[PDB]
Amino acid sequence: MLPNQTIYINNLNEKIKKEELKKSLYAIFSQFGQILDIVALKTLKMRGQAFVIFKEIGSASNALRTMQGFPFYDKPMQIAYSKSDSDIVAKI
Repeated sequence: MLPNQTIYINNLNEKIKKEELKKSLYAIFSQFGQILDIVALKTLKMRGQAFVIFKEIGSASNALRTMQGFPFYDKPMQIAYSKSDSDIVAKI
């Protein structure tokens, strides 16, 4: 799976309000480089999931390799590169 600028995260703690979850994701991912956006909706389709869109592909790679399994709100994050441009959109 080729690297791309967006990482897809699941196994996120669903008890956390989305505004807070997004701020906390920025807190931990901003070290990897400039973040263009973080998406985490309170829809059934997006339960436990988020996308972090980095400016640079290399930042997404370093984020993925460093934070894989990191216990965030006491739950290990599962991180993958996004599979395609149509992916976020499908999740809305």
